[PDB]
Amino acid sequence: HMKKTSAQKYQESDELNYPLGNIDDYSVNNRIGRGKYSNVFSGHIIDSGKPIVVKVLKPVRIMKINREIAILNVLRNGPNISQLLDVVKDPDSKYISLILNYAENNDVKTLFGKMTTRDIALYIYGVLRALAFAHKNGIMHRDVKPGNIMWNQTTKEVSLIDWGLAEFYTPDSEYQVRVATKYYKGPELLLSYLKYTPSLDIWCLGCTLAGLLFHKLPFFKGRDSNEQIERMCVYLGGQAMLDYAEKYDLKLSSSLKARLSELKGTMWAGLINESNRDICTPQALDLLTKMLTIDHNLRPTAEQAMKHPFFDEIR
Repeated sequence: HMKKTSAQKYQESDELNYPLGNIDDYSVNNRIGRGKYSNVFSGHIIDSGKPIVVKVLKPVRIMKINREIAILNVLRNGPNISQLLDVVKDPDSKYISLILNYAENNDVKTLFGKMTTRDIALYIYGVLRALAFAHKNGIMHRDVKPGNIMWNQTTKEVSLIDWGLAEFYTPDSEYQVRVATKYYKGPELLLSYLKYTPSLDIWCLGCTLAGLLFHKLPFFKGRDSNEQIERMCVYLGGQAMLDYAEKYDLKLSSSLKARLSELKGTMWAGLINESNRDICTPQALDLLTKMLTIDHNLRPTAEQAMKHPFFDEIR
């Protein structure tokens, strides 16, 4: 029906896979986020006073909304994962709201030098516990980054949120590579390997760990994808990337291959100074090197990473 305006199309109703609640049970206060198809607010449950987050969605892409509801319900009993408390539909505008638990966030960028080795281990371990539960349940998050990790510095509580890009994982299936966020994309995405796996979440978490250790968020740079690959290899070496592309039959431009053979790999040299030397422990750097392994199949699993000596104290 193409003569209709978009607003006339929302008034005239697809089905949501959820028993919809009452929009009057929830109040809305301050906008706290703006997204592609969503506006995010802080709010309260009226009767209990309990803080909530309200994610307000234009009623389009109903399939994808239903995917995210299904994922959030599969994950409802998981640790350190945002909890879907209700889904409601505005009777007038027909917009859909997801009611999520509230998790306080102190932006880690502004805590450089204030977060200790223990803070960083709690933060990372907390996200790994979420990823291990999601991965064991066949779900990959696909957008792990500081902006999707709620951290409470006083209480050390941590939450992995924003499951709108999450997907159910089936081995040997092709997935779209326009996922994750710039500078968090793994080599599998920059080289368009379609059959990637939940190990992508480990790379993205590794990029997060590198920013916290070295006081630089985002850690990796690069204007385009060939330069992003190149900037990765300044640290990790050209040869690992060349070997990776060969092994999985990924294409690199002839100009990029020659560039990569010039890069032996600095690893973390030059990045430790007096301000971050106290958190860049050998075990933290060893964990980092494992998580930022180029070959997605040789990265630790979430459970393997949780077994790392870097977490021996807080276990």
